[PDB]
Amino acid sequence: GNVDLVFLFDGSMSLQPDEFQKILDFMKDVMKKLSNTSYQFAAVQFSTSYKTEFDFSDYVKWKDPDALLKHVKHMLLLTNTFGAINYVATEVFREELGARPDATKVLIIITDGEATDSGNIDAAKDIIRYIIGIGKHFQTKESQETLHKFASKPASEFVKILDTFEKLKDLFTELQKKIYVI
Amino acid sequence: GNVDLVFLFDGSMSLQPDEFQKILDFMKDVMKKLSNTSYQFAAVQFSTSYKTEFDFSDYVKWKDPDALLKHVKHMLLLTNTFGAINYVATEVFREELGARPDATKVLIIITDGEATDSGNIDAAKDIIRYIIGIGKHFQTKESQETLHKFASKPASEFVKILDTFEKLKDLFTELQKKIYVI
Ligand SMILES: O=C(/C=C/c1ccc(Sc2ccccc2OC[C@H]2CC[C@@H](C(=O)O)CC2)c(C(F)(F)F)c1C(F)(F)F)N1CCOCC1
Ligand SMILES: O=C(/C=C/c1ccc(Sc2ccccc2OC[C@H]2CC[C@@H](C(=O)O)CC2)c(C(F)(F)F)c1C(F)(F)F)N1CCOCC1
Repeated sequence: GNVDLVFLFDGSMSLQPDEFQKILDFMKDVMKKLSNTSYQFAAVQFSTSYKTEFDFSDYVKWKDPDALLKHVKHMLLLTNTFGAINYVATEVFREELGARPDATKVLIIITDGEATDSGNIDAAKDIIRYIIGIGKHFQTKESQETLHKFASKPASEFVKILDTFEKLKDLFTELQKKIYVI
Repeated sequence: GNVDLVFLFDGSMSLQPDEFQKILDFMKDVMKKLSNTSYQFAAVQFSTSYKTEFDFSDYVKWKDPDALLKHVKHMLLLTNTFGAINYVATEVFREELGARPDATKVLIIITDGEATDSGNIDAAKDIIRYIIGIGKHFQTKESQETLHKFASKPASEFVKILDTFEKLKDLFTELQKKIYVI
């Protein structure tokens, strides 16, 4: 039925300007494609700290991804993935910020680095979690494995390793082939 | 996996010019929303006779509903629904027209009247059939019932009756809420 979806995007220092924008363009592509549906969106940038760039209430008032993401500034710091998953779950998935109690919860994590913090993601056990690991930092099997503990299972379904930020376009192509009425 | 979908739309004399236009506009609204997906479309006008206005191969090459339908002329005759469905099954879902033999076949039938011919639609048994009945001709339970034999079962899932042609907007709104990735 209803799907409240949060994009949790990396704003670490490793990300070049163009790579950071390709993340934004990807999220905007998706949101545009799925306007006027049972989907509701929010977005949070995570580096060292966390910022709700816009929440569910904001999406419903605007329904305009371009406008909604126009204040994003690249944090340019670390990659605190654990703290960021917990921040989404405790501070973003809230009825007080437009979330629908009924809805299927989905989290899309987009990163170019291994996490710099630690802990657990117990607060997010009730959320379907996908993670996109992009670039050279994820060349090895071991690097790719570290990303599993953040995502739902199996990794074959919920973990996607992309070789470049151009490949975000290919992923948008792939997903659209999975868009169906019903 | 792939979905091959035909719009089989009514061009009977009973349709006023604006009503005919609104069917054309509904079809374009749907296709535009499902662009760049696993859906490929064909459109076929039926009254007394039948015409393929564009085929699947036209859609793949142009991906432009506006242009693909720009040359439709309202037939202004009868409503031979039986022969029309039969024309779709045997003449439209063909490699020659860009049909993928392995795909899921969908037929959307849009009509404002009861069928003027008879016979059977046994040739369309492999096709998932939806029928939209529009207007005052479908005021009675009885008249809406006459459409059941053309649609997949049950009628509650595959038959929709609309009071007016303006209500095509409302069906467009409803259907988009049923759009999902997966
Ligand atoms: O809405 C979704 C998921 C959407 C979704 C999922 C992943 C993703 S991205 C993703 C991340 C990790 C692995 C795969 C992924 O997608 C592969 C494609 C093709 C395969 C599909 C599948 O595994 O069924 C997924 C898409 C997205 C995204 F990113 F587009 F935004 C989206 C988004 F675009 F929609 F948001 N549902 C419904 C609830 O159940 C889960 C799927
Ligand atoms: O692609 C489709 C059907 C789409 C489709 C279906 C009906 C319809 S129109 C329709 C006609 C008769 C009854 C209902 C109908 O829609 C209810 C909505 C909401 C309920 C949904 C559901 O019961 O799953 C269907 C849509 C359409 C249409 F018209 F938009 F073009 C479309 C179209 F827009 F997509 F083409 N699939 C996926 C494969 O399995 C069959 C359904």
